[PDB]
Amino acid sequence: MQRSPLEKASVVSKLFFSWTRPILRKGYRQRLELSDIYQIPSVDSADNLSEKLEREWDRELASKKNPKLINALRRCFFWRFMFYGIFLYLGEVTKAVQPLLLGRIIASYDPDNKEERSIAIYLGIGLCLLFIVRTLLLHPAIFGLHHIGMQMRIAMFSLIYKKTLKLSSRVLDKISIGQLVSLLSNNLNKFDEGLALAHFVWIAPLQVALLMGLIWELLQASAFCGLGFLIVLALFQAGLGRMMMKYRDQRAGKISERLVITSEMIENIQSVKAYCWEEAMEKMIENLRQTELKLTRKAAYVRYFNSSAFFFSGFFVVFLSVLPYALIKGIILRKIFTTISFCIVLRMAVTRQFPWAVQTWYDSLGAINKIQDFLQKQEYKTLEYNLTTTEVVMENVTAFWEEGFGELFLLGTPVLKDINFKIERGQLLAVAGSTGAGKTSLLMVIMGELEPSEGKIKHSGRISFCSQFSWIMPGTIKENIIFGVSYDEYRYRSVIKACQLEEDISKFAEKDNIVLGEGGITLSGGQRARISLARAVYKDADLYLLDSPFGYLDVLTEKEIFESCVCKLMANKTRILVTSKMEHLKKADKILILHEGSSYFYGTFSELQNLQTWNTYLRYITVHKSLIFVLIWCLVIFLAEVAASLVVLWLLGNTPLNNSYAVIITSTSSYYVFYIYVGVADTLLAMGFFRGLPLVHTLITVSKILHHKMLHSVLQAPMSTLNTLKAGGILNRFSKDIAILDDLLPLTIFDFIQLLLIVIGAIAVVAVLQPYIFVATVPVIVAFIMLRAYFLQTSQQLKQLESEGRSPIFTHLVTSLKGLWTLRAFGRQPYFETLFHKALNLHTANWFLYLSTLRWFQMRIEMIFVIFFIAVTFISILTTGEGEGRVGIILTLAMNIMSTLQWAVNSSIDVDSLMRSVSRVFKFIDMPTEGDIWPSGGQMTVKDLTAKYTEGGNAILENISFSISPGQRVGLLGRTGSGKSTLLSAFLRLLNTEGEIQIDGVSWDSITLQQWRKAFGVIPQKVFIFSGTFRKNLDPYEQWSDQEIWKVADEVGLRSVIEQFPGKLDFVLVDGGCVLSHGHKQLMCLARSVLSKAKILLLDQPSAHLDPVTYQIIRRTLKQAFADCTVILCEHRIEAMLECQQFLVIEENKVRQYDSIQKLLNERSLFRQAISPSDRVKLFP
Ligand SMILES: Nc1ncnc2c1ncn2[C@@H]1O[C@H](COP(=O)(O)OP(=O)(O)OP(=O)(O)O)[C@@H](O)[C@H]1O
Ligand SMILES: Nc1ncnc2c1ncn2[C@@H]1O[C@H](COP(=O)(O)OP(=O)(O)OP(=O)(O)O)[C@@H](O)[C@H]1O
Ligand SMILES: CC(C)CCC[C@@H](C)[C@H]1CC[C@H]2[C@@H]3CC=C4C[C@@H](O)CC[C@]4(C)[C@H]3CC[C@]12C
Ligand SMILES: [Mg+2]
Ligand SMILES: [Mg+2]
Repeated sequence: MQRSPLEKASVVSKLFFSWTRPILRKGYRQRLELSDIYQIPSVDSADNLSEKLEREWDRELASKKNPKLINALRRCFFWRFMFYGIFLYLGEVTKAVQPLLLGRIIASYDPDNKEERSIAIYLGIGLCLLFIVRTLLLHPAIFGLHHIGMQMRIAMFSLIYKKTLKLSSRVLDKISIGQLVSLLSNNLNKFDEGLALAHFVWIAPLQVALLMGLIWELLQASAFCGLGFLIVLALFQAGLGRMMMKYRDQRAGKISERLVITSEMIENIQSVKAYCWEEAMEKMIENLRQTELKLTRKAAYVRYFNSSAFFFSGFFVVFLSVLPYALIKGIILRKIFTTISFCIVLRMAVTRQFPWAVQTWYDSLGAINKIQDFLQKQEYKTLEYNLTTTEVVMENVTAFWEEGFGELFLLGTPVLKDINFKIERGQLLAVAGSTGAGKTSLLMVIMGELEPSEGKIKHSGRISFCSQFSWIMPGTIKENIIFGVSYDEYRYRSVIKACQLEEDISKFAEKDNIVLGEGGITLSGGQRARISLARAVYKDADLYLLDSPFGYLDVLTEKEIFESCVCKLMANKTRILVTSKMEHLKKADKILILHEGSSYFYGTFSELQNLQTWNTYLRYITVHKSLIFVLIWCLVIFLAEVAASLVVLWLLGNTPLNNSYAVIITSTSSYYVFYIYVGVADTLLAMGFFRGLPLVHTLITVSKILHHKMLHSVLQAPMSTLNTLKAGGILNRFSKDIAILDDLLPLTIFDFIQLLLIVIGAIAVVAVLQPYIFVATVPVIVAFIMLRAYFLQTSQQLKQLESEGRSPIFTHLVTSLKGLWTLRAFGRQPYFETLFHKALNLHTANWFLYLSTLRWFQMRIEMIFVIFFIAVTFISILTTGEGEGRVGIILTLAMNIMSTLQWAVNSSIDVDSLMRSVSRVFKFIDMPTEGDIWPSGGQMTVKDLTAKYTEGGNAILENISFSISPGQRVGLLGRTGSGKSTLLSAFLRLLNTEGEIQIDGVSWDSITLQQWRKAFGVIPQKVFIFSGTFRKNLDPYEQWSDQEIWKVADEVGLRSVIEQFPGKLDFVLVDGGCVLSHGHKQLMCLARSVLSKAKILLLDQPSAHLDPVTYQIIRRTLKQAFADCTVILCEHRIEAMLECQQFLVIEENKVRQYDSIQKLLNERSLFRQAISPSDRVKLFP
């Protein structure tokens, strides 16, 4: 890592921006190197900005009665804010005095021998010094203001991420990820570039006051008469401003809902492909856009007028100003043009520099209010008493989830009531019960996530927690198992052999460390559970909580890991466990059987028995045909007004001129009549509400069509290409990159087209009427194009490293919020905060570099304009004839046009920066694609089958072949990580395979893939429940009636489950269905499969954490409903083997098929010895 070149920098280097020069030379003729990126300055690192404002916010919370975040921001930024402001004021004031000096210098060309001839050369020296000081004075302050804005945003982001780790479990249901993603995604680039504009609130009025006097000097009465129009117009813009921020708060609710649905479906697409929910998910996301784009169009129409009140304003401000003076006194053409020159600055001042400033103050304070509101929320309180006898005691505890019923405490039943137990140190509790007893809830009360209404808890602060839903952070298996602490060879090895991952870890190529993705979908269910258990075991504490880690494990692994870890590695400490088997309750010492949130029994086991680039700019215009018709329509009207103005100026110039109306002489006429046109060519060549409206309308329609294709392509792309990319990378584009095509990109293109047409049409009319001005413009034209092409080589490459630099920030914010309970259990906030700071530093490193490279370009293009204007002014003034200097008449006219072009080139750079977004969208659109009555009996014939995830990697299954006769139930089994899911995924052909599986005498290649996947009926291992009503989850296509779904709901047994909630089959599930328990989610997938009547169906461990009572429902529904259809049942519990006839065993990357159970168990002795005594009397009579 190379240090920043800004650190070792001379005043001249920091003033002229010469320190950014290397990366341009490096980036021009080579692709950018990671080495070449510079480390951030020590001033704007994450930790200092966090520390600094964290310190002020605590002081703000301590002192005042009702604290405000702006007051905290004031005390650490205000002086450096206002310090640049006064330079930016003086830099803007020097624009207003430019017409005074240049005015006379134009006037000194007049043969009428005025006093100007005398003063011209001193104006000549002065006006050069005037430009030089402004170019120096402006740009350092803008970069200064951008640099302060970047520090403000990094400071606040750091405070949100600290706040979200201390946030309550009560609040997590209210705030989804879409709330947090949107808040960061809105501010990420808008807040930094805004603080340049923010000062013009108090610059613009003083500028208006300063300009109004200089005009008052020329026109005594009428200038006020003119100003009134701009007061009239400024109120109209403020009206549009308020209107446009009422359309943005309606839409802001909608965007959050779209991101949570988009995140959820892509996070677990493998299930979405199995069920065949492409049509369903696309139509759902389609309906959320409808409302969004309606509000986007309405907001965009009000935004156009706001950005179209400067171009039109021009003609009318001068006309109403000169007309009254003309009627009484008369006017000289010298006077009209000086007024023009003042007017342009005044509008700039009052119609794009005043409405852009206020609008920035609303958004910044609005964003700060949301952050301040977010910082003042209900916190997770901690109350740990290190003093103890290591006595985990609980007495008289009741607990409600929601606030209302708990606070009012007969609204509903509390999940716990009248519980009490005593636990000495060196003994395990067996927490037993049916699905929805409150076993997870009990552990949540022990940790302190769920707060009890009446009762008391006390243990020491040190605690470990193995959750029911396993959580894998991004990184290596080592980084997962140790989890933000030092490494211990003796400890770590002894844990992995106890948990027995030595088998599973040795099969990987990179033995110890393989980089797992967000969630760890590279691993199977069994491998995640044991990693979560290894993380729990490797951690050292007084109390170990274990929320049923033996759900996805087979009986052999389950017994060995129980008799190898729970009773061996830790057997001198309190360790409450969740389980439902006799073998575990025998060795256990204290047993607690919960039922309907009530203690059915409490005691011991013995007692219980006793008891009972060109291509990017071209593929974005040829998505939608309307856009190319509108642009041609604009151009033909543009040609007409260019044509209209030309014959106006033909008649005007060719005039043969009592007529006080307007004084002209042969001399003055020739070199003022043209300049008056150039200053009034901003309105004449303006886009109206006939051209500008449809252009904005179509550009939003392009972003509607692009998003449809993008979401469409991501859904039906193959599995390898979706495992390759991250969660935050997907979520970054649909959040930020699609929001740029809707909001900023439509109106930036309008200003680039508007300014480009003005310059083209200005040069066109001036050139055709007077030839040499085209030749005079050409050397300045080539200078801008030359420098632009040179800059974009570096700029496009920085804008991609920075844009893709955002994915680290989001990816980390997902896992942080996803596995929040484990973070506070272990107490690893200091790790994740410092790990989050690295993401901000990475983004800052790239963003700061891009930002600094831009002002180089912004300064150089102004310097080029200054260098030429200096040359033009002395050539003009020195080569002035004794009468009628024509050299300056030709040259300065060009240099008046180049001011408008300079502004257009700056707009052109803003378009290209926003157009990369569309570039990165098109990468996702251009991804590869996975690509009588038919399933009558459902007999399958496999031959020469092979299964692997990566292309040309390791074969998981090799030369598999077997046969199932029609309407026969088949058992599937093996050791955890055998490949059982891979065999189920091979039928759906989600991963790439070779061979053929022919069904009912017909093969794969004979039919399409989607028509193929509708034959099967799937219950996947990982459950997927998106945000919506129960009826939406049970059938998205809404084929089945309520009578139908209620008819299914009784057999699988969600009768008592649904009726608990207020809206029966209308209750909106949130946070991926956190309201339901783990058992009900298995029943949810069961009902989902029962509805889908399929003559073949595949069950990937239907019973995961179901007790023997709940499992009767599975076999009841499996015997009754699934009558004639063939069943492949992948299950670990041996009770399920009584149902099905044929068995498929998986080992050594190959299969074995068996008819009877006796033969199969006979050859494997350790697996036969693992069978429970209660399940041993069933198999063998
Ligand atoms: N966040 C929540 N909000 C509202 N109700 C909840 C929430 N979490 C759990 N419940 C309800 O509390 C009851 C008990 O929940 P809990 O998850 O502790 O049961 P469990 O014994 O862990 O289930 P399983 O045996 O299937 O793992 C369930 O009926 C469930 O609907
Ligand atoms: N998407 C994937 N990419 C790469 N390798 C994978 C992927 N999924 C699984 N594997 C590897 O293949 C092995 C077996 O796959 P599979 O997921 O079918 O096991 P499983 O039978 O589902 O496990 P369990 O018995 O715990 O349910 C895993 O141990 C894992 O290392
Ligand atoms: C400091 C600012 C806010 C003061 C108000 C604006 C400035 C531009 C105003 C205030 C006083 C004004 C001056 C008042 C009187 C005269 C004399 C007149 O024959 C020429 C113009 C001139 C010289 C004015 C120029 C503009 C002026 C300097
Ligand atoms: Mg549970
Ligand atoms: Mg499996």
